[PDB]
Amino acid sequence: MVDFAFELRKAQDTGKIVMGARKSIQYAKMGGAKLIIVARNARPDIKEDIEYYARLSGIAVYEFEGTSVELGTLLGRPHTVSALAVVDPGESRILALG
Repeated sequence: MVDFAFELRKAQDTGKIVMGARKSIQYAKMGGAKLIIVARNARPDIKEDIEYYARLSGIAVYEFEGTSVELGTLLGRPHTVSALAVVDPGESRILALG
């Protein structure tokens, strides 16, 4: 089974990810992400924008079952992260979550 925490870190380290609602929304809008991940407690209008732009392009959206605090911590950051976009999965299996 896909280990979310392991594969997400592996994507971050071997691939290319962009972090935050602004950049996630932008990459969804441009059709440049392969997966968008949103924290459970991402602001409603942010989730709804991400879901919309992703739906326009056929990009998978995955809802992480933890808070923006936990998601930030998983990504090595001492701050919240509400959303991220996987641009290049690297050597990871992260896109299987779609």
